[PDB]
Amino acid sequence: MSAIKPDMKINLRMEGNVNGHHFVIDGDGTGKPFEGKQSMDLEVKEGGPLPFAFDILTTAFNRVFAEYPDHIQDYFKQSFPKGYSWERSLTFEDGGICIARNDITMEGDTFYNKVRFHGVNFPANGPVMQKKTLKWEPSTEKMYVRDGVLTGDITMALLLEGNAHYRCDFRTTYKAKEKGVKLPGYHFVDHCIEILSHDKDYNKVKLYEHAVAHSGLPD
Amino acid sequence: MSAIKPDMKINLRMEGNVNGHHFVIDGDGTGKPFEGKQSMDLEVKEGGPLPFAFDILTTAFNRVFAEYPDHIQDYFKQSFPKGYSWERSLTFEDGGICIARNDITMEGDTFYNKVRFHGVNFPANGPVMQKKTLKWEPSTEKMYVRDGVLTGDITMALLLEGNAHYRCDFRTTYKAKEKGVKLPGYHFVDHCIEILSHDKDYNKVKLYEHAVAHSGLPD
Amino acid sequence: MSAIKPDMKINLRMEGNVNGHHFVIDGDGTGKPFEGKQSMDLEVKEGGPLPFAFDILTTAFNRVFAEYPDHIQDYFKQSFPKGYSWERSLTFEDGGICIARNDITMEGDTFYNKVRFHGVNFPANGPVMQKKTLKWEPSTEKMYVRDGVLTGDITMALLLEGNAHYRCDFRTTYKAKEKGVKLPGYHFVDHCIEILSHDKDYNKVKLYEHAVAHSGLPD
Amino acid sequence: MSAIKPDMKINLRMEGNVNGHHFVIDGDGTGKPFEGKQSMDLEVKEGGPLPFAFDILTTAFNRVFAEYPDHIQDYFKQSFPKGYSWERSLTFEDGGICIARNDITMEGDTFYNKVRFHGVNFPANGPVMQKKTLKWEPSTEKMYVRDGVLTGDITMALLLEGNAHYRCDFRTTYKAKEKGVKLPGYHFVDHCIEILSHDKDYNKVKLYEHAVAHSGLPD
Repeated sequence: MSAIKPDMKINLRMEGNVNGHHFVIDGDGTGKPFEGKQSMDLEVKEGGPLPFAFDILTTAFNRVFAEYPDHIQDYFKQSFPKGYSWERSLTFEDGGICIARNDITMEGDTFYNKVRFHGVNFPANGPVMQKKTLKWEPSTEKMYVRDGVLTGDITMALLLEGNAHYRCDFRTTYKAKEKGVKLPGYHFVDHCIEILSHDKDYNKVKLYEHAVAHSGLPD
Repeated sequence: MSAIKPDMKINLRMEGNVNGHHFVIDGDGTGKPFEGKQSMDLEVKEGGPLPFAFDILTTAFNRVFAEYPDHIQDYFKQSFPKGYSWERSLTFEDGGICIARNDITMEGDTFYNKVRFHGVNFPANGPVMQKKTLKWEPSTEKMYVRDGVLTGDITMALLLEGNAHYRCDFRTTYKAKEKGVKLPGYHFVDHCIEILSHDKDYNKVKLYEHAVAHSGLPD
Repeated sequence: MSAIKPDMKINLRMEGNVNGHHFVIDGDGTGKPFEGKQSMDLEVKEGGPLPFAFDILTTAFNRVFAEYPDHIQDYFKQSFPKGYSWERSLTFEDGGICIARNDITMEGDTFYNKVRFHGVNFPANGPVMQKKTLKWEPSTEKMYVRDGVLTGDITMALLLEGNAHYRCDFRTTYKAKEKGVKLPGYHFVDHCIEILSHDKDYNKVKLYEHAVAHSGLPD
Repeated sequence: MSAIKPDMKINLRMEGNVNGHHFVIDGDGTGKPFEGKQSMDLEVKEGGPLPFAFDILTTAFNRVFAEYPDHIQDYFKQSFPKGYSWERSLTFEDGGICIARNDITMEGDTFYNKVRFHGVNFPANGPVMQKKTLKWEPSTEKMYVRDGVLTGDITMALLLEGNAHYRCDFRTTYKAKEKGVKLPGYHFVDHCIEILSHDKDYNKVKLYEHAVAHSGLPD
């Protein structure tokens, strides 16, 4: 390594607006980048209790925390100490659309995250505004280059009650602050994000993520 | 009318971020709500010169300015004095996605607009980041009710340098502040938006829009 | 006109498969191309009674029948005597997707139509498989050139029972058989298609369409 | 297993039309359902030489051939001896859209496949009509139930000459012929399909696929 330590701290601040509802959320966590694991304690500072499903926000709360094999270029760890930023569009199957971005920096053993999240057109009686989501199912992000920019497309899904699912398509564009960072070839990153615990109105949430990069079958 | 006068003034302020670029734009205009015509002078206050096509922002700079026939319920004019707000998603064909919102209020003979505009995933060499757009073509917005909310869907297109077109799909949701405003039936609203004048880097722009509601064929 | 007559006959045969159900439908009608009006009597020869809403098929049952103004190039009437063909994708909001095609020829005062229609992934309890549709709302097709081919994109909507709408996005590509047919500029074509009458299971249906091309506002 | 043997034979016949081009392709192959592996020799009977990229057709040439772990319900193997059928929509990022379906039956140790493939709106200068595809990248299909039907959504990509990728979204619906077959819970199926060899104009092609079901991270 050198720039990134086996054990890193995580500082985050999110501000956003969904369907006209404003909110500010603080995060404090720790993680093991080389093992692709991280945990974070979230505290809603303004706008709580959120009138929408907390789950839509969780992936906004850093691909640095992903276990990359030696045969696959790790664009994220190679982006530090300078850092990088990402933008994302979350297209839900019922018309709800969100965009999010995060500017990631590093100071010592801590990653700093300036996050913004905006969402519109969620149906009033949909699972998001009615808070009927249970969790995101694990996923496999497809990483590839588009017009010189590392891009990740994902078939995501939120589990609802009675074993039904609510689909969302993700497209994330990753850009290192520093020019010249070597781009990886087409690959994958498996993810599993989960809310380990939370209070009744999700004003306090403990989040966790495990991610591993790979080259898919047959390797 | 009653609450809305034949000649209204327009005050507007937009704050946004497209592809990581922050910006603030002020607007000052006038319009004839009953004739579906309005004009406005825009001035970039922060973030100038914008590194993207000014055209993506223009429709963000009020359906009250649309000529509604007596046989079609005018949800927008009926939303005042209290006012209304809208949310929109602009999905471009090359992956770029924007979401915008406008909270509209009225004090005297002036409409006030609190607008926000966010855009992500625009390709570096796409027409937006390369400023190769010329104008939005006229359009026809399809207005209908979805889950109790007035919704407008549009097949939009930007004429590009070179004579080709760049498609964008619009979905706007409109919500009156006052509960109980009668919802209209399925109808249409023709639009024509144009930048009348502008300086080199569009730090100063004069915008115009003409809109008329109708019931399509055969009527 | 010269090639196309004010009064034309229409012969058509459609073969298709929706959600695994095969069918063949024959049609005979008449229309006035220069007035953009046509009518046709349809009869299900094989596959009756259809297990899905007949409405999804109706637009598959010729833009020659559209009233074009002198200032807009009429790509369709100019395609005969040789004729033309079109392909179309109908993407419904619930995942249902259909593609269709029509190879159009002419002999004397009659247009012949070789139509094919295929639909997949319609939810078992959706409005299509449950036959809960009432009609297509009138529309405005946006005509433009894409990669050298005349294309028509449309925000279509099926009015459903219960005062709700079911959206479908249309993309039709039109290609003249003979080279040198001048391509028109960006324009619109208003449409209004309706099933005038039908028997209980829609084995026999009378269809009608009125269409007018135009330049949109302010012209 | 019982109904399905460790070694099975595959008999297939595809009939289709892409951008107006008709074709008939026969297939003969073998595979090991429990190992999730299969191979097949294809031969174009009518329509050769195909004017479009052969790669768009390959996934149309049976999830029975997928290694399913004991902890995940195998809807496919439990569908025999009666069999099952599937429908698929392939939405390419440039507007090209294809639908396909396969009715799969079994007699002895041989699977019989009645396949149909139709495609429309492929741009003349797109990679499909210009035959610039190299291969499909490996993928991970997300399996879940929508309206009582097993559904698979996939973020697919074709590697193109020149190192870039061309995206396509897959949605396949799977339906057992026999009522009752237990529906699985949300899961995944990794895929890797490759053309092992082919002659000049792809009139003869040797295809191969490897697939393995799994529960994602952390398991």
